[PDB]
Amino acid sequence: QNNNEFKIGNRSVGYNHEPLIICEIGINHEGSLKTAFEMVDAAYNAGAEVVKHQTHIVEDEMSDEAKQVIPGNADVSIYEIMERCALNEEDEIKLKEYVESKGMIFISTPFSRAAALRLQRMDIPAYKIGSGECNNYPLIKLVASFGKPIILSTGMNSIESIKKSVEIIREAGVPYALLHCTNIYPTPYEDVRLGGMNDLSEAFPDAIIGLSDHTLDNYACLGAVALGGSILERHFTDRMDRPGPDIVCSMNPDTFKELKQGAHALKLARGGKKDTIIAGEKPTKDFAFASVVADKDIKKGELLSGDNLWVKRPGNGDFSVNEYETLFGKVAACNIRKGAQIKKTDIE
Amino acid sequence: QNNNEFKIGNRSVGYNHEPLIICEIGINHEGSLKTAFEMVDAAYNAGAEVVKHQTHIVEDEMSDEAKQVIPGNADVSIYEIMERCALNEEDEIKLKEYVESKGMIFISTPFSRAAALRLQRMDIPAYKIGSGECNNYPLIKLVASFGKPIILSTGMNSIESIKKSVEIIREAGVPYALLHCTNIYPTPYEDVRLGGMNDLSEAFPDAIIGLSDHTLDNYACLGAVALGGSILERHFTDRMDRPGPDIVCSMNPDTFKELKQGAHALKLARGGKKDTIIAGEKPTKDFAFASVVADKDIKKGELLSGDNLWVKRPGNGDFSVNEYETLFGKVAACNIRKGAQIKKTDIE
Ligand SMILES: CC(=O)N[C@@H]([C@@H](O)[C@H](O)[C@H](O)CO)[C@@H](O)C/C(=N\O)C(=O)O
Ligand SMILES: CC(=O)N[C@@H]([C@@H](O)[C@H](O)[C@H](O)CO)[C@@H](O)C/C(=N\O)C(=O)O
Repeated sequence: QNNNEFKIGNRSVGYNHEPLIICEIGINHEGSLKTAFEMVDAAYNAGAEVVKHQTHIVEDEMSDEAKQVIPGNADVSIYEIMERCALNEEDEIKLKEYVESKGMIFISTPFSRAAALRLQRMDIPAYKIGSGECNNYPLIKLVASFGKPIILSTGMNSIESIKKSVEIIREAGVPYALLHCTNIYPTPYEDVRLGGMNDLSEAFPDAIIGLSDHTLDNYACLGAVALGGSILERHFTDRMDRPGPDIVCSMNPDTFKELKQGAHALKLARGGKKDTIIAGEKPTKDFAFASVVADKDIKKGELLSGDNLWVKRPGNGDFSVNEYETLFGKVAACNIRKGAQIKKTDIE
Repeated sequence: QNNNEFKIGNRSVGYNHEPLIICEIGINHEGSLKTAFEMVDAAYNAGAEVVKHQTHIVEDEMSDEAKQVIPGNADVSIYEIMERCALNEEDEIKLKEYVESKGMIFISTPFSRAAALRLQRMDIPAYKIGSGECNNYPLIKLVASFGKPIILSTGMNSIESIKKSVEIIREAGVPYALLHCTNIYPTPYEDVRLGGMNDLSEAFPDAIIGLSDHTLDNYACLGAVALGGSILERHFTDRMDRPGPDIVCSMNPDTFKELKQGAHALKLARGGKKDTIIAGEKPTKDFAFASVVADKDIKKGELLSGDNLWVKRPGNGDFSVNEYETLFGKVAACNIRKGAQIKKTDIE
């Protein structure tokens, strides 16, 4: 498919690498550092490599108008949700320390210029840009100036609109990933459009490609791996009974493990070429391919035809089924027994 | 991807249709009609649509040489295995009746001219050609002359060698499917090469494409569906404790159900285009996209710049983040409050 790659800290990502699953804790902690640690514990214990946060600074993120608009997966204003769920700077730094104390990589999504500057102070190794900000070219400009790789979600945006984001990113000189995304919580299977991934890699041949997902299970992400996806993002919770607008579409430890196992299998199985000769098939070819045999007794001096020849397993005959018709007209050099393989010495 | 389609009895197959899972009972019954019925029962009860048999007539299938060659997944000769497992004509007809008495479609793979003629007498609705016979052009010629659709496995064969089979098939005028296949029992993930499927559809634009699989689980088949596969073939047993060389890589009722559910999800999610506008995302765009706001108090008559402007959620401002730079140089038509959205009436 391609050889694009970059590193997130010590983790290589790309088509030739192991798919990377991002455990998006997001606002799932509902503003409680204690709940956030219980979720980081759950991710570590499940074998997680990366925990992603969301960095919400409500005042720099939203004008007063946001106190009057309700998201699709809630019944109160987006401002109220973020005020309730937002971790302040001190707590978020505690979160990063904790994630790295568990040997995992901490990254986050900034929703504001100020959140972007807070993450730079923390020196995070890579930046996620959510689909809501994929057309926020001033924010992308700022983040790209930090000099770290960017993982850009591309939901709600056209290839044309994404080109503008990618130009900014290329200008800064940082490697980037494009995640295909549908921003409905949860997302119906029929809206996922995994082909969107090929559209993206075709439009932007230097991007690492993956999927951010909000369906109820792992199937979309597994198909993304089969298609060449290198990064998989789902929401993550320690248990499904938690409250929160994103919980519904989250992995838990069990389904994270399933996805990790499925992704590993599909990383190995995907790609390659039809014509590749697999040494392991050799014993099968030898017994299963057919060879040319006499279909009747043939007297010395008789002509071989489609009437006294046929083809039978196994494949070790002097003449393969591929040469069947080349024996028509040959002269029987001796008596040929019905059912015997045609030998080179059976014809003049 | 494409609109190729044909019918197997009353079942449409093709990219625009529900993926079809073929429950390959094969030689799993070990020659016992009783065991074969217990497996047909298990398939029906799991929701199976198709049961595939193998039609073995040892004498027309193999010359005496087959009594000296051992398959990869056994330790006795291929002739011994088939002698032990082969159902005679009377029993195989009982098998077909039974499968159809359960409302399922019966098809089979012939390994010989005589088996092909036996299946024509039974008037089966479609023919499977196993990879061992994909280069048996005389057998393909015979089967194609029956006038039913053909599902051709293509393991162990090059695109070039398959062209010869497909030419024969086109000549007869029957629609066909090509199943990508690796004939190692079981098959390692790393040998599956799901890309082989795209190679096939590219070489043969009129073929229905699918996967015949011999890995230990469902992941290969799920990736095949994400790639556009229309037919999925695995071996099938009622329970994993049975004896037989193909049991190891078979579905049972539980894993058949998982694959059926995964295939349905991936049929809905696959394909499509990145730029498609999903009505369900509309509430997210409205709250998540940014609008241009004042970044400081701006006095009437002052110029708007990148220094007194910024962008914040939500998206209902007079000026979107896409028009941010078009406001530079505009003249403040009144005093503008820090944090207020820029209104059309705020500029001269
Ligand atoms: C549109 C948006 O901002 N959606 C984020 C989500 O948590 C929502 O805030 C909750 O649904 C609020 O109800 C998240 O999906 C964005 C993202 N990538 O798309 C990232 O966090 O990188
Ligand atoms: C090479 C071959 O003949 N393989 C068949 C398999 O059952 C073997 O007989 C057992 O492994 C014997 O040990 C089967 O895979 C072929 C097929 N499509 O490939 C079909 O039946 O249509």
